[PDB]
Amino acid sequence: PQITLWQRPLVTIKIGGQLKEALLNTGADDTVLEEMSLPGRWKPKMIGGIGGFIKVRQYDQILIEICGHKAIGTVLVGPTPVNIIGRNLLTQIGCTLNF
Amino acid sequence: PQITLWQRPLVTIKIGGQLKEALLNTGADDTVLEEMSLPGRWKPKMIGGIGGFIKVRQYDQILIEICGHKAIGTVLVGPTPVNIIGRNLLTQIGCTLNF
Ligand SMILES: COc1ccc(S(=O)(=O)N(CC(C)C)C[C@@H](O)[C@H](Cc2ccccc2)NC(=O)O[C@H]2CCO[C@H]3OCC[C@H]32)cc1
Repeated sequence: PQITLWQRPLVTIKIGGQLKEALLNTGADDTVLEEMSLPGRWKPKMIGGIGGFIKVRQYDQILIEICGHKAIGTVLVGPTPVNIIGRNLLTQIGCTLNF
Repeated sequence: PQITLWQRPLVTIKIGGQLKEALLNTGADDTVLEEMSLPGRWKPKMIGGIGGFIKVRQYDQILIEICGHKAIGTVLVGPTPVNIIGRNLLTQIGCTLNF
């Protein structure tokens, strides 16, 4: 679909068997989800945003459905205030800022 | 134009007579620019992102040129790590997400 930006670009995602809402975020290199129960092994990572840094867990090769489009990639899990879908997954669903 | 997301969606802006680069940021409600010299009155504001909060100066009715598109609106100025163009200005230049 085409999505305009008068409101937050929120979409429905399915990940780890669970349904969540997340913001399509072109300003985010990586994908960051609030604390959730994911199955696999993870690695420590620290990521920086506008007000400082947070500790997250890095999960690779995670299947996520984003507004009906399947993608597999890295998902970071930790104390983000909002679920954000970053460019790493946006490119997979063919998302652009486009005409 | 169309912009894909394999790389950061950086564009050239002109504001306050100065040229800068900024990230087109669908995950940002507001526009936040790094410390710069901007004409006139402003108000204190506190904004939150991934790692906490920063203090910014809020300037209203500011003319900004974003990739050759003129817009007028609120620009926040403060210790953001990256110049970010948020939805407040993205809607003015007719910018959409598509996939
Ligand atoms: C390592 O991978 C990363 C590295 C960094 C990030 S990020 O989230 O911190 N960030 C990078 C940017 C600052 C360069 C993306 C950015 O879009 C961020 C995403 C976000 C975070 C928290 C709440 C809502 C939205 N937006 C942001 O901080 O917005 C501020 C400023 C603009 O106005 C408001 O809009 C809502 C909150 C407030 C993600 C993955």
